[PDB]
Amino acid sequence: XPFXNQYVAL
Amino acid sequence: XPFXNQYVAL
Repeated sequence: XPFXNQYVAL
Repeated sequence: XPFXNQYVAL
């Protein structure tokens, strides 16, 4: 979702 | 990484 980065996103 | 979508990305 709106958390993480462009590599690991949730 | 280069898998998933813009919401759940690995």
